[PDB]
Amino acid sequence: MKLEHKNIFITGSSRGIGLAIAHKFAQAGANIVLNSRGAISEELLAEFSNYGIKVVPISGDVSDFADAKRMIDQAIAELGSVDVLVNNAKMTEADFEKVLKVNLTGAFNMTQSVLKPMMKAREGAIINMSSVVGLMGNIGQANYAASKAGLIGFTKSVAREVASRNIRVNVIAPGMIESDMTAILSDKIKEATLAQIPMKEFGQAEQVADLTVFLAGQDYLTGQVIAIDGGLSM
Amino acid sequence: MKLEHKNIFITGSSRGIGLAIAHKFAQAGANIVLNSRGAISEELLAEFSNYGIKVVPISGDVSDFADAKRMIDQAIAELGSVDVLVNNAGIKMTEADFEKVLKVNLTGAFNMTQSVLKPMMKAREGAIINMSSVVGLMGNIGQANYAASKAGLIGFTKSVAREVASRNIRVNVIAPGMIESDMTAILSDKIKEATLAQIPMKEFGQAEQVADLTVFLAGQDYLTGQVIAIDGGLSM
Amino acid sequence: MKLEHKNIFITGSSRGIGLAIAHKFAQAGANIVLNSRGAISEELLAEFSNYGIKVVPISGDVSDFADAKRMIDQAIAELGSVDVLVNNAGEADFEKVLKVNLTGAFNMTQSVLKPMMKAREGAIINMSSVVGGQANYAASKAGLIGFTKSVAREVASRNIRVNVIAPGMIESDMTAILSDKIKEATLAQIPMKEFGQAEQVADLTVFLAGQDYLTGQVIAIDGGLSM
Amino acid sequence: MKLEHKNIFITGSSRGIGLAIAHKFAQAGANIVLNSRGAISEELLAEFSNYGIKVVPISGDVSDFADAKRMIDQAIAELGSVDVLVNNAGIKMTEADFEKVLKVNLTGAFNMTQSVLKPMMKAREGAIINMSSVVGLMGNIGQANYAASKAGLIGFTKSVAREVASRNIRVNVIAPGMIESDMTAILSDKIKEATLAQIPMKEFGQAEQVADLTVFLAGQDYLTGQVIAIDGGLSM
Repeated sequence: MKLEHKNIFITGSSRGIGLAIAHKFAQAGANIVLNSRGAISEELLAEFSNYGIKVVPISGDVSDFADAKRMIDQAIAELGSVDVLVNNAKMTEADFEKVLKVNLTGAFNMTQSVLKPMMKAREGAIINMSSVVGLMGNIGQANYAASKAGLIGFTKSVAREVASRNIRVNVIAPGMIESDMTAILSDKIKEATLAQIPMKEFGQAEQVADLTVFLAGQDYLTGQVIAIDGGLSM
Repeated sequence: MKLEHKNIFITGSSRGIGLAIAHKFAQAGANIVLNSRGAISEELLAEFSNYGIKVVPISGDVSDFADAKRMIDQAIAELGSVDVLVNNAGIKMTEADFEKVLKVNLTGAFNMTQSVLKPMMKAREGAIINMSSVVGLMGNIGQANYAASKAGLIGFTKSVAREVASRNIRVNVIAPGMIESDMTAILSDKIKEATLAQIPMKEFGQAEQVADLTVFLAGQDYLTGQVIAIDGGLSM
Repeated sequence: MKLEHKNIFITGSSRGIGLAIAHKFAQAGANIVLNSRGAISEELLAEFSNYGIKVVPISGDVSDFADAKRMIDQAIAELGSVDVLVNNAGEADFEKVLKVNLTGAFNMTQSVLKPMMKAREGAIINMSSVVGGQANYAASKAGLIGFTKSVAREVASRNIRVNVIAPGMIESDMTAILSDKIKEATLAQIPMKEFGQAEQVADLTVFLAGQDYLTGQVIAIDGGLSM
Repeated sequence: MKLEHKNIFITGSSRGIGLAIAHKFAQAGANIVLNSRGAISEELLAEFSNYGIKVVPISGDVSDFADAKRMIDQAIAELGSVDVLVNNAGIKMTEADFEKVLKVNLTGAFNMTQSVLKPMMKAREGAIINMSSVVGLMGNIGQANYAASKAGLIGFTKSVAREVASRNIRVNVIAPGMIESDMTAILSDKIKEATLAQIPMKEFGQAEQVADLTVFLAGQDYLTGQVIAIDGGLSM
C-alpha cells in the first residue's frame, strides 16, 4: 500500500539483482524505471506489462555526471517525479579496481542528481548498494572493502544533509549470492567459500529485493548500513 | 505470509511499543506470547480476539535466570516452539530508577536469550531481536549511562550472532529513537520544539514504525548481526 | 618493566591459565594476589617466594558481591591498591560454572572501579573460557564481551583500560590424553593447525595490563579459529 | 627474549613512528633493516651500532612491485631471512595528495607482503604487521579517504591471514588513533579541548605505544587475523 503509484528509479535493473529489485517494486504497485548501460529489450519491457504499472526504459552511463543528470531528468519528465532511487551496481586486479570506481562514481552522480528535485518535494528515499561479493584475491578484497567504505561514508554524509528535508538515505550491503554458476562450481571451492560465511550458506537475490523494497517504504529510518550477507562482513 | 503460524515470544508486551509489536506480529498471522513482570489483564487479551491466532500470557521476571528458563519452557509447552524472541524489557523517574531500568533491559535480554538459545540451536533455526530502550528526556549523567548500556547490548548481540550463525540463528538489534507516546500529546510546546530540534528529521517516531521493522527483521532470512537505528537520524 | 610493584589481583590463580598469568606477572616484578575458592596451599605461596615481590593469598567466592568487595578491600588493605584486575574464568554443572565465572567478573569489576576511578588509572582484563555447542557457552562468552564494552565506555574518561581476551583451544592434560585421530580431526579445524599454550594467554594478559591507551578491545588468541 | 636474532624488515623507518619501532626492535636484540625512499644517512645507522645487533640499510620504492621484490631479496641475502615484516606508513599541505600518500603506503603493504610470503611460507614461520595511518585533524574529504584506505588495509590483512595461517605465519593490523606530535602545542585551546573531547580516554596517544604494540605482536605466537586499535577508545 505504501508504494503504490510511487516512481522508482533502479540503476542496472536489466539483469541480476537489479532486475529482482525491479520485479519486487512492481509487485508492490510502484512505477518502474528500467535502466541499463546497454539497451532495454521489448522482451524485458513485456514482463512488466502484466502488473498494470508504468514502466519506462532509460539507458545511459551513470558514471558520466551530465548523463546521470540527463537520466534523472528523463524519468521526471516521463513519470512526474522520482520518489525512490536505488543505486544498484574484471580479471586483473587493475581492471577490478576500475570497475569498483565506475560503480562508486555512478552512485555519487545519481545521488547528486536526484537531491535537488527530492529536496524541493520534501520527499524521497535513496538506497545505495555495494556490489555483490564474488571470489577475490587479497588485493581485490582490499579494493572491495575500500570502495564499500567509500560508499558508506558518502551515504552517511548525504543522510545528514537532507534529513531536515525529509529525505531518507541508507546503504544495503549484500554478501555472496547464488547464481546459475554456483551449481557449476566445484564442491571443493564452494566448501572453502561457505567456510568464510558464518551462516554457512549463500544468499538469494530475492532477499536483497525484499530488504530494498522494505527500506523504500519505511519512514523515519535514515543513515543506516544494513548488511544482508549471512554474517560475512561481521 | 513468512511469519504465519510462527511462535513469537515478546517480552514487555503489555503496553507501549511491546504491545504495538505484538499487534503487528498477530496481523502477520503469528502466534504470540504476551509478557509482563505482572499479571496480564483479560481486557488486554481481549484486544487480540479477532486475529485468528493463539495468544498466550506468560508473566514473570526476565531478569531472574531461573524464571527466564521457566517462561521459555512454558511457551514451548503451550505453543510448540519459540521461533522468534523479541527482547523489549523494562518500563518522572530519577537517575537511579533510570539505571535500574537499563540494567533490567540488559539482564532480561541476556537471560531470555541464553534460555531460548537452548531449543533454537537444537532446532537449527530461530531469530532474536534485541530492542534498546526508547530514548526519552536525558541530561548529562543520563546519556552516559544510556550510551554504556547500549554499547553493552550491541556488543552482546554481535558476539552472540557470531556464535550462533553456524546453527542458522539470526540475532539483530533495533535502536528506537524518540517515539511518540500517549504521553506526548500533553507535553508542552516548549519542551516539544526543543527536543524536535535535536532530531535531524524534525519529527517523532511512531510505535507502528518500530513494530514494522521488528516484524520485517523477524522474517528476513540471511540478515544477522545488524544494528538498525530507527530514530530519524538521532544516532547518526 | 612497566609493572614493577604494580598490584595485580588475579582471580582463580591457583591452577591452569590463572597460575600461568600469576607467574608472568611475578616475573615482571608485580605484586600479586593469588585467589581461589578454596584455601591457598602453603606450597603455592612458597613457589612464589623467590621472585622478590609481595604475594598475598585471598580465598573466597567471586560470584557473591559482598564477598567480592571483602576480597578487594582486603587486597587494598594489604597492598597499596588494586592496579590491575584479571578476571580469569576456568550437564547442569557446566552451566553453573559459566554462571559463577560471568557473575564473578561483574562483581569483582564493580568492586574495584571506585578506587581506580578516583586514581585516574587502572586496567581490567576479562577472560572468556577456552574452546572445546552449548547455548550457555555462546551466551556467556557474548555476555562477557558485552559487559566489557559497556564498562570500557563507562570508565574510559578516567583513564581505565578494559579489554577481553578470547583464547582458543589450549593444550592441557585433557588434550594430551585423547585419541590421536580425534586430535587430528580437531587440529584440522584450527587455521594454524596447532593448539595454543597457557603461556601465550599469560603473555597477552601481562602486555595489556601494562599497555597504555588500549581499551575496549576483544583480542582472540586462538590460531585464527574465530577469524 | 623472543625476538633476539630475529630479522625484522621495517618499512619507512628513517623517521617518525617507523624509527621508534626500529629502536624498540633493537632493544629486544633483533636485527634491523632500516628503509626509506631516499638513501639512509650514515648518522642514522650510527644510532644502532651501539646495540650489538646487525643493521642493514635498504632503500627503494615499496609501491613498486619489482623494487619491492628486490628489496626483500636484498634483505634475505644480507641477514639470511626476513622473520618479521612491519608495513609502516604515516605522514600540513593539500587534500590532493593526502590521497596520494595513503595510496602509496597502501600499495606498499600490498607489494612487500606479496614479496615476503614466498620465503616465509617455505620457512613455515613468520609475522606480518600492517598499520593504518595516524588519525590527524582532517576535513571531510580527508576523513572519507582515510576511512576508505583503512578499510582496504583491514580487508587485505584478514584475507592474507586466512591464506597463510596453515603455514604458521601471523598477520595482524594495528589501528592507531591520534598521536601527540609537533602539531599539538600549536593548536588553540578551543581546538585541543574540542578534539580531546572526542577521544573517549580524553588524551592524545604517543608514538611509543604503537611501537610497543608492534614489538609485542611480532613476538606473540598463535595470534593472527586481529585488528588491534590503540586509539584511546576512538573506534570502540
